[PDB]
Amino acid sequence: YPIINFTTAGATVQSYTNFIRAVRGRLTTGADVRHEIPVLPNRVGLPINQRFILVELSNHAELSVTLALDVTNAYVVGYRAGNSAYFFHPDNQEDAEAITHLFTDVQNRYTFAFGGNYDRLEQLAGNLRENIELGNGPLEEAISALYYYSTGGTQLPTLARSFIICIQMISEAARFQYIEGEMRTRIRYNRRSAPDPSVITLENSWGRLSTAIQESNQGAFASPIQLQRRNGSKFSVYDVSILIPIIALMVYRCAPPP
Repeated sequence: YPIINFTTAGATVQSYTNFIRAVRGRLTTGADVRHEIPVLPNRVGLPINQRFILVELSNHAELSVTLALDVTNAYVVGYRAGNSAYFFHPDNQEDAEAITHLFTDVQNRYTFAFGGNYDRLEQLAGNLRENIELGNGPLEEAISALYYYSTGGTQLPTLARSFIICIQMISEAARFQYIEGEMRTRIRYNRRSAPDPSVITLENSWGRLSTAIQESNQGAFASPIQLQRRNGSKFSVYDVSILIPIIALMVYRCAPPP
């Protein structure tokens, strides 16, 4: 599978931007774009040899871990660190079979008894996304935590928090230019901070926004979607137009209308 590399060592806004652009390029094919927004490959009929992409992360501590992402939804399905690989609990038989095609050369394969969804990860981490700092520092530390898990150097709560960090800085950033922007700001000023309401609400609404845009009538939503500003105030989205500068990738829901 295609591999994209990124290192927190000496990371800059430009290196991070190039990385995210590369991830998006491997996630989508360019065959599906609606209202100027690219759509991820339809899972139905997708050959297994095109199902995943690998993101190899390295840090200043000279440690590396490789995340495996599902191209149909940008979900992080597992990772490899040295001679060991860990996968989140598959949601169905199709997915369980699919992951057997990842990291086939690793000596030790493990499948977590829990899923990789935020609700579960936050529960294990003992903290909600709104209380977990993001930035280059948190990412560098998350890479180390993931790397030392197999040897008992990392506790479950810390492992869960580390996944939460990686998922947002890689997958959510790939999904939303807005979130990518927020991560760029953190890198530019070397600051770590938890995601504000605008970030959390976008992450939580990705599925709904994808469906709303795809089922829209010429771009107009049948029912408005509520999002939050940075200060937590609510505002409604009635059209795809206002989201073009915000969302970079959508999960496939249905075929586009004629």
